Amino acid sequence: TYNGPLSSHWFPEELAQWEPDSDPDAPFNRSHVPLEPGRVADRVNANADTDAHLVSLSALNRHTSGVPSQGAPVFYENTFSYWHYTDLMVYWAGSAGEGIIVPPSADVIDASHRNGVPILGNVFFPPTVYGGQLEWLEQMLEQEEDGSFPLADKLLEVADYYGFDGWFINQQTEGADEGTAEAMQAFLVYLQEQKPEGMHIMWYDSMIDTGAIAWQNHLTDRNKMYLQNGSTRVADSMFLNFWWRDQRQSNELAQALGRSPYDLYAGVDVEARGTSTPVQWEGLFPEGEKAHTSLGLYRPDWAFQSSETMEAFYEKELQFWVGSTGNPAETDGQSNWPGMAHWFPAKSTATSVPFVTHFNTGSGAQFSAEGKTVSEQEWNNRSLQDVLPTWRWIQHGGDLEATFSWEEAFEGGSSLQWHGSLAEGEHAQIELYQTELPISEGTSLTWTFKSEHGNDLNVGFRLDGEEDFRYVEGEQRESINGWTQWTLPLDAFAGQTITGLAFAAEGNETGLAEFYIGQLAVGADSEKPAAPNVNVRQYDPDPSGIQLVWEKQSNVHHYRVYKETKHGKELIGTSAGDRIYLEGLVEESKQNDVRLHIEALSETFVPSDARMIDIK
Repeated sequence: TYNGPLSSHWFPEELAQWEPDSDPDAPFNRSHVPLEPGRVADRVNANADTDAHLVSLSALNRHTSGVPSQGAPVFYENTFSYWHYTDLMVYWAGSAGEGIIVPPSADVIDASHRNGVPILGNVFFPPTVYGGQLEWLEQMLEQEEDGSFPLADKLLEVADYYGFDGWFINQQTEGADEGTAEAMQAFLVYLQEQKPEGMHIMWYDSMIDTGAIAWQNHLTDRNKMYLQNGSTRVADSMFLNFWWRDQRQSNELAQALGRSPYDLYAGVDVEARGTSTPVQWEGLFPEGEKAHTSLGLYRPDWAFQSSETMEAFYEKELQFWVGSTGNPAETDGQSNWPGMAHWFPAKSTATSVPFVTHFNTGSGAQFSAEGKTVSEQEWNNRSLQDVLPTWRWIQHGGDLEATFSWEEAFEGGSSLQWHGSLAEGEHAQIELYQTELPISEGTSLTWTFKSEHGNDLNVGFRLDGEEDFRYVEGEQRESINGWTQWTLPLDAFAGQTITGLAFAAEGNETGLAEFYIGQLAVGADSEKPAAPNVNVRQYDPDPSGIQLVWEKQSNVHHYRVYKETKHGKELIGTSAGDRIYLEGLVEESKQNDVRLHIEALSETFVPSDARMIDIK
């Protein structure tokens, strides 16, 4: 029975009255990681091109209700890692039983934003069979004498306060009349007029001009007024329903309306079968012509729901997003499932120095700091997911496999494992990231790893204007709790820009190699953050609990909360916000004294002195 703060969900009547200041959970649901602009694209796949976009409609949380605001002590959680092939994320949620207006949770907003992916909340008018009520639709479409739409106003207020990038509007309730159809168009137009620049409103191909639910599976005369009405912009995009074999007609109508065909996202329903979903790909990506429209994936979270282990889940996501060759540079156009990498370049937000990754997948079986366990408990906190490799996977040489590991970690719960056979004297390379990182005096490459058979691990970097990677030995070594950290100063390359990062190794007499790679960074020396200014506050809904609230600090990636025990300290929470809820400490403080230590970790993972807090 969890009594901590939960991610929000509303019915219209609740939303109408919503105010951040009177919702004790609202501060916990705000994302503090802004949408990263300026992603850069790769070019490894000769079939992929730059016209079409990709939206994912993903149940990043399996349920709408009961989602803790900032993570939970559960390893098996949906730690989606293919942000690099998405242009837009729709948070899939909403139900007649729980609530029909659902913002994305803060943890997944942060992950999406770290990767430069805009993420939308959901407005779901359900089919009558699943409890849908026309009443809810009519409520949302109420218009003042203004004639503003107060519920639209609230949608914009929610997006602004929580920090996400718009809304996906899905009208599946039957019985709507033409008046209701017109009111919906007005509501959408009002959003266009009032929303901030950059905000995206996506409409589902369902309710037509008459109000009837009649999915078109294309942009047609019956639904085009929900996208563009003459000179009036109605929506930023349309998600097309699944029953199509060709999208040429949508492309043509889009052009006729003066809209990009790539604002239409042709739906594919992958929920049940994932990569075994039959799709007539040529109807979307014609031979020798531009893609007809963009692509919309409905429920690629199939990889998570149809699996029971983190390993099987990650393997399925690779099969889905990269395809059965397991190499995004080399895809099979004859396959029933060529993979998303066959059509879409991978994008990267490794475009600012310092670029830092610890290959944190956003959950773990245990939590480590500097290679030592600080919590034995399962955890997920997708605000801690790092920017993960652009390429899953590209190697040259040797007989090695690359996978994430949840058995070895330097910071967090995971590392990159690179392992298999490597003959004496042979070399192997693994290319991981597309980047755009300017090198200055004082910039260095650092990387931290374990090597079970004793092979050193060299770093690779590619420079703008060169096609080949430069593989180079580490210069300055430090051993940290069994891990080796190399530093390679890059001053000789000042004025240059790194466009790729990689690793390389040479085989030794054992003929085997087994690396765990726990950290990689391009960046300079930076001061420790100040100890956070922390206050203990009540969390009204739970007398037995507390919240810690600190002042915002610049350049702090996240906060760690440690508790003193007889056993030594224990990590009891992480936060990438301005606070964290902690259960049980009120109770515990009656039996014994509770001392907490809160650290701020900088963007280069330099910890502050801890703030020590007493609870008596």
